[PDB]
Amino acid sequence: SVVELIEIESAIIQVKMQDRTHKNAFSQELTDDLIQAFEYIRQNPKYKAVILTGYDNYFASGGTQEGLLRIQQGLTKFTDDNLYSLALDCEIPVIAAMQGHGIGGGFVMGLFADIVILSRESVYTANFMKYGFTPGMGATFIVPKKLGFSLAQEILLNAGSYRGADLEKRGVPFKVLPRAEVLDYAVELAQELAEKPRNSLVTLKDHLVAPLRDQLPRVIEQELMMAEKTFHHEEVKSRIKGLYG
Amino acid sequence: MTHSVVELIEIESAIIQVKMQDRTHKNAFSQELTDDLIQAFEYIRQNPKYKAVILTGYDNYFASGGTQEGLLRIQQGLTKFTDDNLYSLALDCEIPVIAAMQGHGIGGGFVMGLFADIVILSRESVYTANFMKYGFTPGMGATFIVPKKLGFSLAQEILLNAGSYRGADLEKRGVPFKVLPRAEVLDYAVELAQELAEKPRNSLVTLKDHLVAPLRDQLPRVIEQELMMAEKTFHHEEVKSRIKGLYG
Amino acid sequence: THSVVELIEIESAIIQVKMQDRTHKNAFSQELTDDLIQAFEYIRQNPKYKAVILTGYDNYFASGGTQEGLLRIQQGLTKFTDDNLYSLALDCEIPVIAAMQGHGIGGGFVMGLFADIVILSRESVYTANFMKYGFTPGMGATFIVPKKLGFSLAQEILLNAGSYRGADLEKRGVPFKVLPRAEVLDYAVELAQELAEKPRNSLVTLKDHLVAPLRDQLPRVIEQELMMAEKTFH
Ligand code: NA
Repeated sequence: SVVELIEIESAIIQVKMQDRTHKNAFSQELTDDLIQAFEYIRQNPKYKAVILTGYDNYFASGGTQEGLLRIQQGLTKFTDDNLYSLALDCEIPVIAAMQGHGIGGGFVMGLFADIVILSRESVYTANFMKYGFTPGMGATFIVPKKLGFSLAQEILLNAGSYRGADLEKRGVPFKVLPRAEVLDYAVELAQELAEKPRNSLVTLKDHLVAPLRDQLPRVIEQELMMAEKTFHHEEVKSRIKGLYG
Repeated sequence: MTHSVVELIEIESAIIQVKMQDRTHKNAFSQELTDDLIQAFEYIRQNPKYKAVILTGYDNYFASGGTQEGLLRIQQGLTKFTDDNLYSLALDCEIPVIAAMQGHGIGGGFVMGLFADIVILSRESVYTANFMKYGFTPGMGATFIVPKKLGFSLAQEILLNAGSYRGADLEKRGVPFKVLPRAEVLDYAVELAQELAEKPRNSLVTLKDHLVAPLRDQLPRVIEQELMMAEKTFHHEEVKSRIKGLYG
Repeated sequence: THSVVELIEIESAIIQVKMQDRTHKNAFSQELTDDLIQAFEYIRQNPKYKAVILTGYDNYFASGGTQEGLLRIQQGLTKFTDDNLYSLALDCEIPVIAAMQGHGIGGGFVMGLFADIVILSRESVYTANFMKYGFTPGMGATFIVPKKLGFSLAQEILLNAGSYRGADLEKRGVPFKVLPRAEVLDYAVELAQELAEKPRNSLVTLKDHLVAPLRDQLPRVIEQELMMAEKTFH
């Protein structure tokens, strides 16, 4: 296992991503272990709040270079095995404690969490367009939904990198803390969430995210239409070989 | 007004101030406050000379939300959130309403103020959509107006976790509302009312109709969905225990 | 044609549109109206560019309707009609960066709100000031202001038509980058460079998706704005 599962207190579960070899890029291993961790959480009605973090300086790094090339060649899609919507499909609140870097799909996956916390010193980017890819994995839905239309245009079109400190200065609604405090803060917030009845938490998450769960599939189809027009050029293959990490 | 817990003052010829002054209940929705507030907005409706309304509290309180008895009657299913439509007073008013939140804004109190066209917070005061502390899902259109005014994301946190925030905390979090020291909040709302009053009433009524038409339109359905939520969560014994145990 | 707009090619893939009607302080004269439309047409006919920087001169980004034009409306004489300048950045096929190095007033502020990336100057003044003149807002203000600045700050901006410095907006948490004036255009140039690193067809395809709901919904909002304007001459 490359994802460890740590109960905190009575009803909090910490899904810690730790594929150290790949810096939390979506290796086959990290993919399957995440699916399994969330299926385990789905099957176990004790938990009231999930905390999803990485290890050391990485939250989640996005597609592996091979994984991206497989996408370029059309062997796979960004939406496979639904990694992208794990936190949205989870029935209890999920806090994405992004204590390290969040890159590409790694950032987008965390953005479907109900609560996202950033580290001041780490890097965040929705970097699809750096390779020529129009954004995938619901990025064109969840980036404006969480960060607002205007910041999303810049983030998505330019694919630039931002320190959590830069995003805090642009007015993001996410709590931004020094790396060393992100998990501690997440844990406190998780304990406050765990004070509520599980039924009230699920009933309210259902209702708050109903528009998302309703609209997302149509936004995915739209990204799939964009992807049909942009993903499959030779230039995209060159950008992936030439500019990956 | 009738109960004398709302004070109406004409600040200038076109500016009307609705001061909530239920000292006994700290501007919690007592029967008296409920009655006086409706009578006050109905007076505003019947006198179409004003251009701006300033909604404010007294001292350190803006509005405290349901009384403890009031919350207990809701969980026994004797009454509802909507019921008198207090939540939607500022949205129904045809002229712009400034919620001058000089003091604390709790529960249905906070929410009612967020339905104003302009909201101003006090730095030293406390704001909370605290329904969930008691085990209740939010009512009073909280799940519509809080995302609408503060954005989706900060709404998830405010609503799910029911925390308390000083106006400075919200300010630090990036809200769009002006945040000022308590002692400046009413002065600033008056200066703002005076600027609004530089316009023809008819432009102001016409513009607000256009701007809030999606809210007047969408709100009824969200109220429905929140009632449905209330049916699954409001009526357990543990809500009664949290109300009796965690405050009025 | 009128020389009140200057086009500079920054690199092959970057075009700078510089508003330069010094007599009118970049207010919407006939010359600046024509020239801007002719500049957006030239850009449309030349698919070599990947990014557009729209900017002003000195302390002026764009000043909106002219004193004269507004006065003529206030007393119908006439035509409350729609010139469609406000959407040049929206209809432009490639990303537009509004580098508002100077003041952005009324329809000049709004025109730049329809750009994909907006940059403000701390020192400059910004206002959707339609209602100062007794008018409900036009040119899509009531759509693009909430969309770019959030429902709440838009209610304030459009109802009261107040003036805000860059600095005030930044303290209220706007998502636009805010810089001292002397740094606004250089920062636009760098961002335009980063954008030009992308294949053009990726820029266009994404932009089309991102702004579809704005191109789709805008005409109805314009109809509503013309309605409101009609109801005001009671
Ligand atoms: Na899940």
